[PDB]
Amino acid sequence: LVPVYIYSPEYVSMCDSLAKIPKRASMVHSLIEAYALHKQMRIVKPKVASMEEMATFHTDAYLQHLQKVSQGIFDYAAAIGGATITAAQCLIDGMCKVAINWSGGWHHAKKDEASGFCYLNDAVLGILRLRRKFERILYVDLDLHHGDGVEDAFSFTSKVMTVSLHKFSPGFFPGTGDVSDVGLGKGRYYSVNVPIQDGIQDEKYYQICESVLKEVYQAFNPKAVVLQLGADTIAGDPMCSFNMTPVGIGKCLKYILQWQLATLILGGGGYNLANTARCWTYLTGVILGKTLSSEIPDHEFFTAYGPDYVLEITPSCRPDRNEPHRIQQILNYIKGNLKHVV
Ligand SMILES: N[C@H](Cc1ccc(Cl)cc1Cl)C(=O)N1Cc2ccccc2C1
Ligand SMILES: [K+]
Ligand SMILES: [K+]
Ligand SMILES: [Zn+2]
Repeated sequence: LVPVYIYSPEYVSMCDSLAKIPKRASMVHSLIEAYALHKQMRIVKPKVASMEEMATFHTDAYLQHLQKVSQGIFDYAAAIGGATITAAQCLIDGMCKVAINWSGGWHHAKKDEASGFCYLNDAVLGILRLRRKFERILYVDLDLHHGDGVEDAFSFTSKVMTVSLHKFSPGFFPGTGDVSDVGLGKGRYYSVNVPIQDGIQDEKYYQICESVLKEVYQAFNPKAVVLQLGADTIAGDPMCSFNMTPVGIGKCLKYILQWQLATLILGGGGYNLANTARCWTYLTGVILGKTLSSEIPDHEFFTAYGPDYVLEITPSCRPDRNEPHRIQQILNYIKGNLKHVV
């Protein structure tokens, strides 16, 4: 029951050519490899998503339209979606308790519309596969942006709960995800949104996070978990909003791991290439429970980590815009919503 690591050379080489994240996949992979972490996980080759497999969420019209424009993104969408289905497949066959796909987590993609640079929602696809064996699924999103695509996917049902800790502020994409957003139908109060401001740091973040995941856990009682960990909340990132480091995110990760539920792990945003590699390696270490060394081990992209070549990331000098009073308002409101969840 060792963690499954969704990798093949062809999967990495492909993701390598994605837009604003060039070669990121191989940076992540080879840095992980450079910490000998691969040697501790079951390597599983990602299987390409079939047409029907994607159409489990996206319309045939959009899926066909995606072929046309990518005349390409469609093969991108097909690879990544398949990778996440594959990881979710491994969890259901029970060959692992943890399955990793760092190239997944494209949370903005809608049923028949692309947005937020997401042309296929692999998170949704994986949540659907898991449903084959797991009754209730908890989707937890810690990316910098609201996970509206995954939220929409399931917003009407109570069998899948989404919880999203994101930056919520005017002008900021997607402009949704206030605490007042709780879903609809039988699935009302089964969407959870945690609006957060700029400059927030590891400690305050993990307190807010743990606080909510404890309530949601008792209230929902999941059999599976899907965790998007977009690195675009880490200090130094071009998004320039939160003030987080991997230590804080790993604390949220480790907390969740305690549950020992089947857990599909996904990546996400993160336009700071070396920082994003630093983060998911650290986290991949957290999953393995093996503390890594502060010194980046020489490997193909060693120079990308200069000048100091360490794994730890430093917070920038900026204000924490989150007032303790507003945070408790947000939480108490969330706590109100959870009185309805059973
Ligand atoms: N998380 C979103 C979408 C995303 C982008 C790149 C990668 Cl590698 C993964 C994901 Cl899942 C995001 O980072 N956005 C940045 C941005 C800037 C302006 C408007 C929308 C978005 C979405
Ligand atoms: K989020
Ligand atoms: K829901
Ligand atoms: Zn993002």
